[PDB]
Amino acid sequence: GSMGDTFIRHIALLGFEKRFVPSQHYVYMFLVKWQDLSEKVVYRRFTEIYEFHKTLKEMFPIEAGAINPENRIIPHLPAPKWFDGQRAAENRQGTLTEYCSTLMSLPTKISRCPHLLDFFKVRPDDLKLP
Repeated sequence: GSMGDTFIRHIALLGFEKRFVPSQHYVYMFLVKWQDLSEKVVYRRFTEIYEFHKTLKEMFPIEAGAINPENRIIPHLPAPKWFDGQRAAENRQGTLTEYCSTLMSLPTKISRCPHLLDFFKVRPDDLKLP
């Protein structure tokens, strides 16, 4: 075999972004730092981060059961539309803010390794847009 997927150094978030398609929703401009591929840029959305996380919990119920109570610091909470106002703002601005720090922390380094890599190397908005 040979290397052809590799691994991650870390994540650094840049800020905002404007994705008016394929539906109306602003998104966040994220910087992924690879230890081989070097600097790489990717665009990320709310429902996508939720779908990721949800998929982790679906495929891995342990990562959402054995890692849920003991590690009761995983970013949960609904989407920013239940309290449409400053508490909708501070939902996404806290949930993402925590998921970046937490996706980095998770002890699921065996479960989440290919997931994170597939969070970034797949990015259907960076180079696999609608």
